Amino acid sequence: PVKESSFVEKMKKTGRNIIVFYGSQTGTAEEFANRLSKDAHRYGMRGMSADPEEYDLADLSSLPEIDKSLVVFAMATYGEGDPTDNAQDFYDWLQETDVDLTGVKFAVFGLGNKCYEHFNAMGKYVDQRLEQLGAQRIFELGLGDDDGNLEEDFITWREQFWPAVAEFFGVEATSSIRQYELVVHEDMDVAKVYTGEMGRLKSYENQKPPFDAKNPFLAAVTANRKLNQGTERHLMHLELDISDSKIRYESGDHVAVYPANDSALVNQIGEILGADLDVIMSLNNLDEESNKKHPFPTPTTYRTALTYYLDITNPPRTNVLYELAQYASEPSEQEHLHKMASSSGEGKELYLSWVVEARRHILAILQDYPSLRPPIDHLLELLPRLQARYYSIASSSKVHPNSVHITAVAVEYEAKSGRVNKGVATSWLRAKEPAGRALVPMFVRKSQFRLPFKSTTPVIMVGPGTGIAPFMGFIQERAWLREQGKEVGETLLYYGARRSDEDYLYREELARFHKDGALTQLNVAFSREQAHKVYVQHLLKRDREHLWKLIHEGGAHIYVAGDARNMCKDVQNTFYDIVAEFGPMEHTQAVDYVKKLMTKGRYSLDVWS
Ligand SMILES: Cc1cc2nc3c(=O)[nH]c(=O)nc-3n(C[C@H](O)[C@H](O)[C@H](O)COP(=O)(O)OP(=O)(O)OC[C@H]3O[C@@H](n4cnc5c(N)ncnc54)[C@H](O)[C@@H]3O)c2cc1C
Ligand SMILES: NC(=O)c1ccc[n+]([C@@H]2O[C@H](COP(=O)([O-])OP(=O)(O)OC[C@H]3O[C@@H](n4cnc5c(N)ncnc54)[C@H](OP(=O)(O)O)[C@@H]3O)[C@@H](O)[C@H]2O)c1
Ligand SMILES: Cc1cc2nc3c(=O)[nH]c(=O)nc-3n(C[C@H](O)[C@H](O)[C@H](O)COP(=O)(O)O)c2cc1C
Repeated sequence: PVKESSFVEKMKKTGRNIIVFYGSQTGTAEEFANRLSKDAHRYGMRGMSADPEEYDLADLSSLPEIDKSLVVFAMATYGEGDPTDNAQDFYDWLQETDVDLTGVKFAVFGLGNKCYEHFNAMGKYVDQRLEQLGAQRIFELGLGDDDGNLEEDFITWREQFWPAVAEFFGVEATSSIRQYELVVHEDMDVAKVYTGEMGRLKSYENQKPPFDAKNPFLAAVTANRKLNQGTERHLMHLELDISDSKIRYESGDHVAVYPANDSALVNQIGEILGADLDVIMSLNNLDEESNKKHPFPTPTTYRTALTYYLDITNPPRTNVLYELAQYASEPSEQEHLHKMASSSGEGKELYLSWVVEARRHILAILQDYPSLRPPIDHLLELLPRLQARYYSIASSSKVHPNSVHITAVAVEYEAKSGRVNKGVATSWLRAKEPAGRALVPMFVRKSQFRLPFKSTTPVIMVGPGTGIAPFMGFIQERAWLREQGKEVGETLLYYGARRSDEDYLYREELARFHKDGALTQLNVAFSREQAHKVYVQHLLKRDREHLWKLIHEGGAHIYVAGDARNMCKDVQNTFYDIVAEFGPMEHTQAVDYVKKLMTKGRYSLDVWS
């Protein structure tokens, strides 16, 4: 991953004095970082956001060479509280370097979901580490939260941070400064225009290994079917064919897919703006001396950008709102949009409840504020990149070597906005028909969710709802280990659904596995076949005695998947009580015991929200 030259020098030659780095894997930290970088303007200073992977942080010690220099970090934490992929490099350096950062002014804003254990472990580490190296914190450590409203935590922090910096450096506060320039292309050859590929032009038709995030492999959907018997929701099973892709994976890994936005939605946005979505165009950084020449693959059409490259369904951030206000001919509306940036008062309230709460996407806002009619080109520059969506492979590669399986629930809910929101990836995937050739752009991502190495070790799997997913690959694999002739320890599944005739995923397959003996136990909690709720943990508590046996002496591995919100957190506490009672020990020591399994690789997680 060839590094760019000294970022300090890039600042010198560009007149910059502040730089923001992002530890972003889904784009959050990256937009904050850009927003932050943009702000520099308001105070006679100039900034720049940058991926830390592309640079060499050892150069922080050269940062003092620039007057009123400052460096911000917007790191995001990942599973078990580790650096984001792009920050891994920087993380190790901080863990080895002893370079003197005397003179370095810095501030850290951490993006971490509070209901996470290592709530912002990364951001804390960087805040604390740059200090030990001799740098001086210029503003308190920010600890944004994804479970509440990171967007507000970011604004609270943002409004306080800048004054501090201006106060400190002693500068006063200073106009829509567009970042790109529109260039319409008219006769341009069709063979050189992007039509949805993520990387090199034509890479989707001319598929060529290796296949990663930047050059995904379009696998053909060979099976797409309804898994739940009932009709309240739509739970599906898909099978992607990775034949001839040289792609490798193991049960417990994730598969990432790049989706396409709803054609109807994209059509309405262009319609309500009175724009021709078929105009081929390009957007080039107005800042000739910038690394990001284009906000997304160009030349391309507006239709193609809204469909494959942009996020047109999540609630717009306050910064986007504020920038749009100037385009609302009706005063009271312009004022509303402006006041969405507000840190307090009814401004911050209107935003939290009318935008975030109601789940109003870009189109909804355009419709609910009829005087708002921004020019398409500027709007595209403000919207964020469409992110890939991850899924837990529901197959064992030892069994389905040329197939990757997906277990997903289609997202479709009622927003308070009054309309029906559709999940981007799940709607798209649900629509893919084996077409007797439906292609899904994708790539695999290694994880640390792994069955034991000694096939004889006991395996306790807890995965209600769509959390079964990884476990199907696990079971197929332990079912196969027996067939081979190997000795397989106990395999216990703890699963849950609402009703056995509603959404009992893989009811047949799991019955077979149980009959054969691949499943030592198949405990299923139907939370809705009776007045009171019965969940997987209730079953874990029931079987406390036996489970402690498999744990304290059997050396069993525990795996929890599915809801990260509360199903786990209850399942985690249920393990605490098991341990506390069958040890025995006091609660506090049960918690240590369990926590020690998590670090010894005997307690794993694959949970999402
Ligand atoms: C590591 C990992 C593993 C995962 N594994 C799987 C898996 O194997 N199977 C699976 O089904 N999913 C899994 N997911 C989730 C998956 O990545 C997607 O988030 C999910 O499929 C939704 O995709 P979408 O683009 O259709 O939804 P989007 O269009 O991105 O919408 C998602 C958002 O809609 C909002 N929303 C949904 N319901 C409501 C509501 N009722 N009220 C208000 N807001 C709501 C929330 O903001 C939610 O985050 C996993 C995620 C991660 C990160
Ligand atoms: N809430 C959101 O806005 C939001 C947004 C995106 C995704 N999601 C999550 O994505 C998933 C979508 O559905 P799904 O098929 O995966 O799951 P699901 O069908 O909603 O849940 C599967 C089983 O888990 C049970 N359960 C509920 N809470 C539990 C808990 N606290 N402890 C143990 N079991 C619990 C459910 O029972 P009951 O349901 O009968 O209680 C059901 O029996 C859910 O986790 C959903 O919450 C939520
Ligand atoms: C698979 C997964 C694991 C996560 N693990 C953690 C964690 O351990 N600690 C934490 O604070 N946040 C965790 N988060 C939440 C992210 O830290 C948070 O959503 C942040 O907004 C991500 O920003 P990004 O968009 O730049 O990645 C996790 C999120 C996902 C999807």
